[PDB]
Amino acid sequence: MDQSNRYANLNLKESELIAGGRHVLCAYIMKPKAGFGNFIQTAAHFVAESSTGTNVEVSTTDDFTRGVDALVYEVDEANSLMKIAYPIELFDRNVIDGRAMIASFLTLTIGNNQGMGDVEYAKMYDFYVPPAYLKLFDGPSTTIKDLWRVLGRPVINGGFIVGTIIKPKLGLRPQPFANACYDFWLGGDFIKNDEPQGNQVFAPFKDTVRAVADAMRRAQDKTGEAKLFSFNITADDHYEMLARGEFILETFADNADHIAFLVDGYVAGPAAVTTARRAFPKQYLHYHRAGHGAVTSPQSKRGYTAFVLSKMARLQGASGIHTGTMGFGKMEGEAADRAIAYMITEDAADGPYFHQEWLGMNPTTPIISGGMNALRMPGFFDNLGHSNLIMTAGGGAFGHVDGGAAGAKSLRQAEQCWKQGADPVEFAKDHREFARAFESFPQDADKLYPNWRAK
Amino acid sequence: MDQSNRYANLNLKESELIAGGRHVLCAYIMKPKAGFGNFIQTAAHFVAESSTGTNVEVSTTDDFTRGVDALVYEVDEANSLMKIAYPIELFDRNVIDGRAMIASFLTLTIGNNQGMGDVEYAKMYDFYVPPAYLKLFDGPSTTIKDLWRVLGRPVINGGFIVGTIIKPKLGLRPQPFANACYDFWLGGDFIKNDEPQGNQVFAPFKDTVRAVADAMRRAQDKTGEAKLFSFNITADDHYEMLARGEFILETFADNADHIAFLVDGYVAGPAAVTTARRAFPKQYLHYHRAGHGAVTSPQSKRGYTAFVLSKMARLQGASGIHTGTMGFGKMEGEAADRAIAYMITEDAADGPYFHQEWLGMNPTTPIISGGMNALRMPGFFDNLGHSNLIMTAGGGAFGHVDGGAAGAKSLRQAEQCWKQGADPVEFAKDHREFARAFESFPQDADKLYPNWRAKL
Amino acid sequence: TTIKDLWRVLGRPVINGGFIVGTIIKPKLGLRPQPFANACYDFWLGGDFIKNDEPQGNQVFAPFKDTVRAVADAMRRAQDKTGEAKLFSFNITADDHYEMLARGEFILETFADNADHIAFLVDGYVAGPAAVTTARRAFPKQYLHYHRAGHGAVTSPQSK
Ligand SMILES: O=C(O)[C@@](O)(COP(=O)(O)O)[C@H](O)[C@H](O)COP(=O)(O)O
Ligand SMILES: O=C(O)[C@@](O)(COP(=O)(O)O)[C@H](O)[C@H](O)COP(=O)(O)O
Ligand SMILES: [Mg+2]
Ligand SMILES: [Mg+2]
Ligand SMILES: [Mg+2]
Repeated sequence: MDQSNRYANLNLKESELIAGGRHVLCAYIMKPKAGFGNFIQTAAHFVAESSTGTNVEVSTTDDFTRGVDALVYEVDEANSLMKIAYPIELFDRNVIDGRAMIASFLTLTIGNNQGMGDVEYAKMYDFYVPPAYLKLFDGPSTTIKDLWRVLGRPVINGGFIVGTIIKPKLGLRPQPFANACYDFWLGGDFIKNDEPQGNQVFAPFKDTVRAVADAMRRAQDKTGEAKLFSFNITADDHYEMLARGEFILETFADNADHIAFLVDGYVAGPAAVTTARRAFPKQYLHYHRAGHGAVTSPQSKRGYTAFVLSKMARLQGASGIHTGTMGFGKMEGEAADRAIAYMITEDAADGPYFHQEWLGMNPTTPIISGGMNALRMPGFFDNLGHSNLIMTAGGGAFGHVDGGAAGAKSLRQAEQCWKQGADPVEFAKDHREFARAFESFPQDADKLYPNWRAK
Repeated sequence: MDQSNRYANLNLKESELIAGGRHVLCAYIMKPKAGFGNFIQTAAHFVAESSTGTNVEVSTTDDFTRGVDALVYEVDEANSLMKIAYPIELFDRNVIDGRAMIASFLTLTIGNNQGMGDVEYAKMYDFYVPPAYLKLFDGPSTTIKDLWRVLGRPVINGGFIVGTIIKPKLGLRPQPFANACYDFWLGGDFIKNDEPQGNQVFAPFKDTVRAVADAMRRAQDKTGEAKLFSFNITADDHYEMLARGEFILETFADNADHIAFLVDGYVAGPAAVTTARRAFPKQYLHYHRAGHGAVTSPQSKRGYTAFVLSKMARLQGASGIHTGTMGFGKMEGEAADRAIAYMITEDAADGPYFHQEWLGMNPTTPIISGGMNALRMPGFFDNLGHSNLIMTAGGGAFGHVDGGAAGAKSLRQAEQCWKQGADPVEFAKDHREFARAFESFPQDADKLYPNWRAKL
Repeated sequence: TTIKDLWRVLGRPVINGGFIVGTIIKPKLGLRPQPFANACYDFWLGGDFIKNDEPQGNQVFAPFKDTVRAVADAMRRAQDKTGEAKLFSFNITADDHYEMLARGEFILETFADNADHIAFLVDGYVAGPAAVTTARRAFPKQYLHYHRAGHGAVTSPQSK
């Protein structure tokens, strides 16, 4: 069925839809499946299944319904491009506080339309949210600013936070776990649970949390510097999340503001993210995106990009989200991913298709992680342009030949090298921990610094 | 780095791993990315990133850690197949009640491994959960049996529940919405919110719920039959979900057990599903899977299949989940998808790779939806083999030339046609609403029943 | 929450968004729900912001829920008439923590899509820090309006 006359209006001007401030805009790369309708016919059906319609005519439709129809307003078949305008009235709102929910945005813009038989594939690359809709989202309540304050750093451009992940990913018992925490903290700032760590039978939650709390006190007493930990509180059950968060804060007591809460936001879902954001607004919300690659990978032509994921996370209220290593680590990523960081940190930024004003909504920290080490950092910072961020290196830290403490210091010195604009190999001559990272990861050293051994 | 010596043990026997009952097994179709390690090397790194390891050696690893390593135990590079055994000790448990969480299963089995640079793609096609881990999941608390009971049907094989979705998807104001509900209920059993319907500014939640409650009373008074409604209570905020559910049940009062709760489980996530399952265990939990196609589509070689999604939903405690039309409707699906239905309904069933014993865990209803109408139903039932299910037809009902009530009856008569083993075109001669579905959807009629006009 | 969040609702710049024109509903007490709401509508035709006078709440002649409903209607009518956003600051002060919650929760549900136009007023000096914190922690996304009635007993330069 051809629904183009109803759901397509290519005469609409994007600048006017934006100026109007009554529409969410979404940009897709879509391709019709062979043996069905043409591009505009397919786009029209796509819009219907994403707003007010279905695959056939229904007598129950009235003019009020047609008034809130989503509309395809711009197409470019040669480039498989499709842009759709969603009246903001379509999106669900909370009965309890009249605020927006990302779940509704997802259901409409990237829901049932991902199962359409007449569509080969469709993926969202960008979206625009107008002020009237934007202001209804929670946004971040805690930012990197609050971590800088605890660390005793300037609250403006407080600089690089040296982080790690406790490795093994799973298998460490409570005290061996806490011992590794202490070791790293002698040289580093920040430690996060690896994403699956919680209440395993061999590492009970409360025992581990208590041991880590003791390690933090010991590390802070030894170094005279503040230390941070990000605990995984992810669960299916809302009340389990509350129980974990509540126990952690009571346990850390006077160090409670040194605690971040990690949530596996992609697999547990927006509901889990919001549980943490609304229950613990004064604790840094650390969004871990495990599983995201199933749709965000450039190998996938479905779902949405990492850029879209990141932008949504800022609205949901993540204090920080993993943005990837931008091609410099072990995970899939491109150097161009730097644009993701800018979109979540700045008050105004450009996406692949839409400019976004954030209207003073708090920033979300780009958390850099995935096969990073001291050697790979100078190149990463050069591409990004700043080090006002958290970087976690698990293997990069505990894989250091001289141990976790030395690993931490190598990360510290690596960023110091980049800020000083010094040559890494020349810099290494006066910085042992950094130099020993070459010996720790010789395969990496050979690639990045061909004749590092001679010098 | 080659981690095959640690994370691969192809000498392990699947029958023994299953017999042991200490391992979750997962089957993937994976392809290494060119310019990295071979198949077994790549599978080894995959296993490391999905259990206990990372991409390099760390001094903190001990022999206890190696003991809980996941292991690739079976490979077939020619068919891109990879099977991994996960010690159940790896999976997270609730502090509050010691029960399992699907979030941990996902984090490990299909989490970070979906972003690996040395892997071109990897997708889970099946998984096995042993008794020790299986018994820790909530499972469904309400089933179709509880809907049959309200309808006055037999609680065993109570039969086909005629359903629809209120269309337009969005745009109907509270009373026009309720009017459509009333009309359909004159001929049908079951109505669900279209998945995005909730508290839109033009259709406030409480006003719509009140109007629908009135429509249910009026329809039940008119027909003398019980009517069902499935309300969307999906939200980001746990407390919004509770507020919606609590208001609905108070409003419907003596009809409160006629209410199902719909949750957009894929986009809102397992956390939202569990909110409804644990807060409202005595209300039918209707899992709507909007967005799933982004990974479950056969066009995708990442994530997991719809089979995997459906099996997870039963563990999570869905009373019913959309399983698709199995190729007979408007959404992507194949006739072979019938196996999904069997996996969520039976106490024992076979997946593409693993046999599963459910140990008396309640079944999850196959909810059939997506471009269905009276004409397409006989063929669908032929492929599945039974009609003990809920089928919702939005366009199929309200797109009927004679309206929603006639639409409902055409669906009713279509299943009766299949049950009697009658010829649809011959059956139509004596059943007007069914016959009028041919005129309502002529393109479908021409394809499905050549020369129907001549015979009608 | 800060004035930035009010500026955002008014469509003003979120930095140095400028002057917010406000008033207090007078008589301090004595207006019944609809006469109260009528005064709100009238002011909102030219102004941005209205606060409860500090003692206004659930007086027997002006029941809380009836007044909140009437004011909510006035806000919609005023916003439709002027095409500009309007703000209200409601007194939710009480001895009982749970009364404060009940008032705040009812206001936000009633105002619905205008819920972010709502500020909560707390008579912080007489009800105390405990009352201020109840509102701050229970409703962090709503502008917290600290009314200092009674402060003059110590803050006055006449007092040493
Ligand atoms: O489990 C892991 O692999 C990590 O702890 C990194 O460990 P290593 O530092 O030892 O490699 C992080 O979770 C990934 O970076 C997640 O990827 P992303 O940030 O792209 O979401
Ligand atoms: O919005 C829709 O399209 C539907 O209400 C069907 O309406 P129609 O009857 O008018 O087609 C269902 O949500 C889809 O079937 C979901 O797909 P699935 O069941 O595959 O998850
Ligand atoms: Mg990790
Ligand atoms: Mg639907
Ligand atoms: Mg006053």
